[PDB]
Amino acid sequence: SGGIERVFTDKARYNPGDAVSIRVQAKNGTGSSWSGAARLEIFHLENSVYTSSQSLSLTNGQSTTLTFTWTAPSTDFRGYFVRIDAGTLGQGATAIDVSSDFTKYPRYGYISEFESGETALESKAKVDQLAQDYHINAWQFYDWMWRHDKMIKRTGGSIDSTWLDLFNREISWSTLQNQIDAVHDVNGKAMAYAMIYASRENYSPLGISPTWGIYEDSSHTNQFDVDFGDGSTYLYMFDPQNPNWQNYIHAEYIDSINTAGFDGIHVAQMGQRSNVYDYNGNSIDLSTRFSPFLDQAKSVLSANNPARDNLTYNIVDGTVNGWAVNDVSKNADLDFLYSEIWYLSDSYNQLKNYIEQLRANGGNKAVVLAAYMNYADNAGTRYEAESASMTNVSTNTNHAGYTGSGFVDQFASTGDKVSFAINAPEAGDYSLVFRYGNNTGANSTLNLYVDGNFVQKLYFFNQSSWGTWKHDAWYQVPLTQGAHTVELRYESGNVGAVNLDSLTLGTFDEHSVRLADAMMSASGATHIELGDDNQMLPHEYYPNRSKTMRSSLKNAMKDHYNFITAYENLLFDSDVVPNDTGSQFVNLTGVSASGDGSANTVWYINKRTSDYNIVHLINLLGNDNQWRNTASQPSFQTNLPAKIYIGADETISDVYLASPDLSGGETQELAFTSGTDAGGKYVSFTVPELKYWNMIYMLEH
Ligand SMILES: OC[C@H]1O[C@H](OC[C@H]2O[C@H](OC[C@H]3O[C@H](OC[C@H]4O[C@H](OC[C@H]5O[C@H](OC[C@H]6O[C@H](OC[C@H]7O[C@@H](O)[C@H](O)[C@@H](O)[C@@H]7O)[C@H](O)[C@@H](O)[C@@H]6O)[C@H](O)[C@@H](O)[C@@H]5O)[C@H](O)[C@@H](O)[C@@H]4O)[C@H](O)[C@@H](O)[C@@H]3O)[C@H](O)[C@@H](O)[C@@H]2O)[C@H](O)[C@@H](O)[C@@H]1O
Ligand SMILES: OC[C@H]1O[C@H](OC[C@H]2O[C@H](OC[C@H]3O[C@H](OC[C@H]4O[C@H](O)[C@H](O)[C@@H](O)[C@@H]4O)[C@H](O)[C@@H](O)[C@@H]3O)[C@H](O)[C@@H](O)[C@@H]2O)[C@H](O)[C@@H](O)[C@@H]1O
Ligand SMILES: [Ca+2]
Ligand code: NA
Repeated sequence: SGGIERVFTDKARYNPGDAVSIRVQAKNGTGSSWSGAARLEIFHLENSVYTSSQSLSLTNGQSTTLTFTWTAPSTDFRGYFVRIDAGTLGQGATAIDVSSDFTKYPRYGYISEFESGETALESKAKVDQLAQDYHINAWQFYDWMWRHDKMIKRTGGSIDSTWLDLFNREISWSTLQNQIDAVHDVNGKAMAYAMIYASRENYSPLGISPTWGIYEDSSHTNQFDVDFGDGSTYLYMFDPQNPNWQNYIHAEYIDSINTAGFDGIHVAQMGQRSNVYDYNGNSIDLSTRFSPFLDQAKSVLSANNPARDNLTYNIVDGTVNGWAVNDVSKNADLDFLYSEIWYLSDSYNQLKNYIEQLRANGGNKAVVLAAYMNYADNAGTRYEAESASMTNVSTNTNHAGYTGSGFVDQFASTGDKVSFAINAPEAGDYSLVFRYGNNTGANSTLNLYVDGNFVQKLYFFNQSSWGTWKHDAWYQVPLTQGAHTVELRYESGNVGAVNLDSLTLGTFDEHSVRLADAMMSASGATHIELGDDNQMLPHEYYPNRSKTMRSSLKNAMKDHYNFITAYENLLFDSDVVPNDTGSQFVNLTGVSASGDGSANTVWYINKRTSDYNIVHLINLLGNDNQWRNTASQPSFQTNLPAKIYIGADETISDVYLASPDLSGGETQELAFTSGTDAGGKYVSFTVPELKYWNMIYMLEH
């Protein structure tokens, strides 16, 4: 299908009645002149709702961009699938969301970089790329602010043109305003990251009072804090129910909306803290104190500007009945729910049950998860340090836990070097990740050279023994396709020493990422995972680029995001509920099945709306039951016979199967038969292909 290179729209979301411009980028590479038609067809679920055609002739090697126009139908909150057929030139797909309000079907991305060198054109391109490729309709702006308690830096009444954030990055006001403008141009919303309860160090000259603080004891001796490890930089924590702190920080939220032009506030927190006291020594349960803060915040935001009053709150460490889970999801006036998952919902099934709880508690508000894929894994192509070209250092095996046949030791003085000969299979960004040991008692440093040029000085953190390997020393660089040299040098001005195990081209595992996203969306949530210039999120610190997506995963993500936009009505509507009572059952011939996301099975998940019986098949054949870690390619299946049991209450008019894995998400209608036996009333068919994820939607009269 390689002639049709891109299919996309001008915006990420449309109001009913809007003109939608569908673009088709085509290039003739058949080796000789081509003449024919490009045929557009738009579907809402199983139903075709628009078709149109344009003739197309291209000389060998010739490219062009067609435009089809369409008016968004008048029914609000509907997703559409888009097919482009150009015959022998190939085909393509995209999707369209018609929604007056993104908080119904949020597709959340992020921006975390605000360099002054970034032009308005480049800011537009990075927003356009996410909007066009994935229909991202909201961006979380991460670490834009000057201080947590003084977000826009001013000299007198004048906004400073740049400022340094808490890690000393330079934030450009003009770059930030350009990005916000670009987001608004695609009908996106810009959400400002802000803490619920943080000031920075030395807060009293800003008129903030310790008497508004939360404390670790009843004598106001130690205020809860966050220690960034340099002996100066901290956050201090405050009581979200305190009316003075609310006054203070809600005014900063408002300033951010009105001055910077944000469309809402993404309210963050640090997560569970125990045995909390106010300044006067009253014992308080912090977990029930967010909801009153958030209700009040929503009130002043909505009063200030009903169009820029969006609000969510991070439920940190999400799990069924987790800390603050019930109080927030049930009582807080939020537009959608957001939760960062750590280690309390490690299996696919646990995480499914948590999403389900959030959906039920919130009255089927939208749910977005932050769930950093491959977080603990040194995923990617590995080059063993002991197999590299090393100067004035030699190999060893005398501390356990190394990969390969050993590691490089005593990397500790001027003239020492290790040079890796790597290959980039495609042009693009590469995360260069070093697994190392350092027990010198302080940070150690080395200079990084790529193809003979100095790129950065890198820091290698002190660990607690020499048998303690880490892989948090990394740097991302652009590489051309083919051979390169990556070199670490101990030069003048470097300090300490390291053991070096390996270099890895830090890469998100395509397989795990597809399974996790399928699981989440089939359960009823989306996933904040894409941001900046086509980065995927590796870590809670969003500017982290310790892993990169390769092209094969970028395509799978385009398909996935096309799929969750096109079928948003079947995945995320307030209609959509679990179909969990009745002993409902799926039988697959030749493969192990399971209803609870067991290892090495095809998982079925049962959902429904008033019109459809929906069955998701998620293919864990050949893989474990953990969602975050790396995975192998699933055992793909062909012509899989299936039979789905249904309440005798139900009669099924049609069987439809759509998958982001198959023909871009396009629905196929399947022939099926009904019957009855010992197991109850059933329907039966052949699934032609299961790779990662199939959604079966079956129409009921
Ligand atoms: O995402 C929140 C939180 O999630 C996980 O921890 C949850 C657990 O917390 C408690 O147990 C862990 C540990 O927590 C404390 O110390 C943590 C950490 O503190 C210092 O480093 C802080 C971070 O510094 C970098 O991040 C910079 C950003 O800091 C702030 O943002 C934090 C996050 O807010 C989230 O809401 C959001 O989703 C996320 O994107 C943000 O990154 C700030 O607002 C931003 O402006 C900054 O950019 C660094 O990159 C992070 O890794 C650090 O967390 C110290 O230097 C570091 O050494 C500490 O580990 C307690 O002090 C400690 O006692 C406790 O053991 C709680 O007990 C558990 O129940 C709960 O599950 C992550 O593991 C954690 O890292 C993260 O902050
Ligand atoms: O005590 C103050 C000094 O401590 C820090 O430097 C510590 C060492 O760093 C490098 O060596 C790294 C090396 O460390 C261990 O090796 C221990 C011994 O092993 C052999 O006996 C060897 O012959 C000796 O050199 C060494 O003492 C780990 O087991 C090994 O895997 C590591 O690679 C330097 O090369 C050493 O000279 C240091 O002792 C601190 O950074 C220094 O500034 C301080 O002087
Ligand atoms: Ca090794
Ligand atoms: Na897994």
